[PDB]
Amino acid sequence: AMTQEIEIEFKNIVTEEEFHALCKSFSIEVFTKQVNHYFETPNSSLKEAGSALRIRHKGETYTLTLKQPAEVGLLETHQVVTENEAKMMMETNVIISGAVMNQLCKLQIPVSALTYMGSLTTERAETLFEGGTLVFDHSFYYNHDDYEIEFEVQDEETGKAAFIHLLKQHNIPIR
Amino acid sequence: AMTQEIEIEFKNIVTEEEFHALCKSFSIEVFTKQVNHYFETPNSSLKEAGSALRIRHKGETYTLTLKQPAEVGLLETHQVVTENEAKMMMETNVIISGAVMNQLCKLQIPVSALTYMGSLTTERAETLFEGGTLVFDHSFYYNHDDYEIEFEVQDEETGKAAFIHLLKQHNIPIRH
Repeated sequence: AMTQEIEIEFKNIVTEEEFHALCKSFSIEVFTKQVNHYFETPNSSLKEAGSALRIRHKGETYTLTLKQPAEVGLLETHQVVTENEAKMMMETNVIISGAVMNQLCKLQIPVSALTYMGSLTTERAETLFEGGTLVFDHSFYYNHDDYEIEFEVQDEETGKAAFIHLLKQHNIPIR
Repeated sequence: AMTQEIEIEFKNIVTEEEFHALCKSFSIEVFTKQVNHYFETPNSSLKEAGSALRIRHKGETYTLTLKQPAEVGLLETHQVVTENEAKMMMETNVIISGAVMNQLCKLQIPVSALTYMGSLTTERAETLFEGGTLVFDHSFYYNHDDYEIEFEVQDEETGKAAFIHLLKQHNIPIRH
């Protein structure tokens, strides 16, 4: 149910034209839908502490996730919950107990002030690339849609070089 | 239960500090929560067509609202709907019939493709000012929260000059 991980992930915004070209370049055909239900306090506490708190619905699975700062990249705490647990967090704004609650209290978020603020649909595809994972994200936000390429790595120094090299190969500007 | 209006909107991004100062100038203390549930097709048809479709939930009310191009600004169509109707649209992706559906057909949006794509919360206060409605918004998006000032008017020329003069009066730079 419960895992934690250190995630090192570079991200670049891209245009629609660049996105479609890069997807054809990697033979990216199939996209997987996911929806993220995000939480925050009226004072933006999560954001102020470099952190994010979300319930991801992907397939039949719901996962409560906290991302927070680590020395390198982010420390992520995932907790699989049931649909009904997901819906009660969203309708009551009370966060279920367990690893994610434990980390929020140690971060000193005023947990009782957290509220369900909204949601976003992302279409996501991935592929293994230079011993990292290349991610193609198309997200539908309130008045606009956003295209991103991401790269999750094991080595921050060599991963970065590989990512910047890829962008350069494809004449994609660093954004 | 249904209205249409031609609407002209000016918007400026402000800092929290600018936002609180402008609020204090207008005796704005109370904010009202509002949630917008938005729809779009996989092809982004609505965005292509300069348009937006949302269900807004505020207070007791759900309002299905379509925004589309007018010769200047936007033609808004509003249709008040029931909780059940709102939920049905969000769960099944089917747009209820009436004035908003009729406008979507005229736009040639592939209506059967529209899907419920997400939602966002906004804390809002409005005051009547010069030719219109001055809006103070604090919105909570996925990655971040923003403060924005908007001005909704019917007269473009004078509306724009008044909004610009108000921003300079308070040393707020133009950020589109």
